[PDB]
Amino acid sequence: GSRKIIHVDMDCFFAAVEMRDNPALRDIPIAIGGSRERRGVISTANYPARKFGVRSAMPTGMALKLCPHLTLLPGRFDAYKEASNHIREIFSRYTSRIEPLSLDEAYLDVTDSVHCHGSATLIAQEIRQTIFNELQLTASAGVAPVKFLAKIASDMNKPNGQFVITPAEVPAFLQTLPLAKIPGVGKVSAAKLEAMGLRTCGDVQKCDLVMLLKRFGKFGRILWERSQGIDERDVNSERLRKSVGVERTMAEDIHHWSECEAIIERLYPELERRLAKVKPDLLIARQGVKLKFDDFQQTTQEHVWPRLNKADLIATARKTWDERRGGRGVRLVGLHVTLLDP
DNA sequence: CTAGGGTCCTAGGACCC
DNA sequence: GGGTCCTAGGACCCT
Ligand SMILES: [Mg+2]
Ligand SMILES: [Mg+2]
Repeated sequence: GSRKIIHVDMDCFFAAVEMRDNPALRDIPIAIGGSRERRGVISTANYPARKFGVRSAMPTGMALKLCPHLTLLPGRFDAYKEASNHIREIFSRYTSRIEPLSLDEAYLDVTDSVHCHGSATLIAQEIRQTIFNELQLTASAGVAPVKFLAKIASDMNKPNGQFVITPAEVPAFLQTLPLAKIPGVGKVSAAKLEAMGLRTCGDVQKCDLVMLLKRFGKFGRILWERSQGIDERDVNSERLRKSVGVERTMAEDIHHWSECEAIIERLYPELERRLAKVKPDLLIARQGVKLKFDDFQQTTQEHVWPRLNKADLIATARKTWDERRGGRGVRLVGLHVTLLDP
């Protein structure tokens, strides 16, 4: 009863699209991200820029210190969405059991496939080749018996490669696997785990489940399971979007309500247009606002509300401004809706 | 020197039974 | 005294 899970993941996705569409960018360091003047971060970078230490989520001023010749690009999201749609259609030639996790990646359950004589290894290779042949972009892939190991595997032979983990290979693989490599174990958790002497799955294997449950709740059960290669999460092709948000960080902090209100007047038409794409009648479950202050504390206030409404978002932002700001400057203003359930 | 798009989990009081 | 809803916050994910 062992499943075959593929995780397909595009290489340097945004940057690879830009180099395909402008070959001049192929061999110089580039990154998609907000400018230093816009107080931006790097969304991603190509390998020439990564060589300097440029990484996703790096503050753009830091990227430019490591890599002074970095070429900064704004991003063409319709181009990325187009490539995303194309690779998802390519996935569908092989199975309907597709769970996209973001624009550039997806799980595939090919357990019941008899493409490529049932070889998940050859299916992954054929998908990667097809993506290259039809989009001129490269992808990497991971093959394993459960989701999380497949996702880990797709990172290990990047770029333009793949890695297969068989059931026989799972124990040796897990023994020295850093906990931080597990999707969902981030910096904070890995630092907590590190401070109690838990660095790898092999370390967690020597732990009591009951202790982990006390110390971490349901996360502790996940940690205990994953550290044993256990991951029964099914590939789910039926997930739906639950929220829509529009937010912007300004280049300078704001200190006046008039400025906040003026920002909202610019955010609102964009929120309306994006909601209308998925809900033409604008009917929603909740709407609300977000402020981020100059000390990086952020607050949200959202409430049951039946239909996108600009004046109520302004009014709510006014309360948040007056009630929770405490005189600090504001670097970000955001609008948000929660979508109706079905 | 710190984005913007999101998902999920937690947790207290409200409300219900 | 248990479920669920309302709400806020925060870790984490992707590029
Ligand atoms: Mg990728
Ligand atoms: Mg990805």
